[PDB]
Amino acid sequence: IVGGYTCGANTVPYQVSLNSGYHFCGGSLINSQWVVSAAHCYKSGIQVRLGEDNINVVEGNEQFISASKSIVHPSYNSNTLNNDIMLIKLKSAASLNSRVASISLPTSCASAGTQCLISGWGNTKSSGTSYPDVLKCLKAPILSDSSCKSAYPGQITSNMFCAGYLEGGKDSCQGDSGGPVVCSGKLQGIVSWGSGCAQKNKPGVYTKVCNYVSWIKQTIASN
Ligand SMILES: N=C(N)c1ccc(/N=N\Nc2ccc(C(=N)N)cc2)cc1
Ligand SMILES: [Ca+2]
Repeated sequence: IVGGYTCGANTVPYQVSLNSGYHFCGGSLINSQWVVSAAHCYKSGIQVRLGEDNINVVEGNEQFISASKSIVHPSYNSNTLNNDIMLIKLKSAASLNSRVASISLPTSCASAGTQCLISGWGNTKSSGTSYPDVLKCLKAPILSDSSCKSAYPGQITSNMFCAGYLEGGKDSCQGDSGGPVVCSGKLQGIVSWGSGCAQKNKPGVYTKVCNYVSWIKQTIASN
């Protein structure tokens, strides 16, 4: 997260870190045994780390649970990032508590202007690189689809939405991928892609979770 702030320990209790020996993506706990992340976060050997604040220090609220199954969206296209969503089932149910909590799926879609919380352990610099140890947060509005498609001509699909600030300075970034965009208590977005980070007129692009609620629910129910 570039231009964000320190969330505060466990203030984003659905935020998970995907760990393959190191944090490589965020995700969101959607129930005790399921995380949603970006399909582009797919890899083998995922350990889901819940209750994390400082990802480099065991602070006492963590649960580390191995993925038992990853399910990349059937239509995920890695070239375009269309359908950049993946479900990860945990080998065992997370113990739910104030610091490890699921985030509600939308029952529809959010609108341009809705303020969302985007969070992650991604890069905090727009030029160069600095990785935070503690979870960073960003309040950002959903941008109109038109501004989104204007910022990224030919690349924005109906499964993507932009959020953030056309002026630059405030954005998600590498390392935030797969993590949540939560608007009005619902996971509306997954950190998906962008051009650089926090650059003028290059807002974050997020997987439009509301398009996937049927698939998420059906997939979870069947798995
Ligand atoms: N500007 C954003 N909102 C945003 C920008 C980039 C982003 N990147 N995610 N992942 C990502 C993963 C790997 C590389 C790499 N091969 N070096 C670069 C980026 C995730 C979000
Ligand atoms: Ca920790």
